[PDB]
Amino acid sequence: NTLHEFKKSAKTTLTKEDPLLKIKTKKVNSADECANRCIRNRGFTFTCKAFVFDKSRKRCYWYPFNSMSSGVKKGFGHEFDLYENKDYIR
Repeated sequence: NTLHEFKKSAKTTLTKEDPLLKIKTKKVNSADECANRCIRNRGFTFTCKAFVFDKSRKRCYWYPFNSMSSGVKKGFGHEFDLYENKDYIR
């Protein structure tokens, strides 16, 4: 594949307290499709820095931030895998 453009952290989620932030999410078949959409910024208005793939519900979340962003917290979630675009990891 090409998911090799992301740093994977299993059983992890990203949280950021902010009522004025709607997180893009859709049902998908695999993390791979989520990855392609993120690197290409497919139908986003923002720049995707990371995405979480929900293995249980088969869906992903695309974020305009990653774990090193200000105010973003890394959390534990058994069915969630966090993927961070290496271009934004310093």
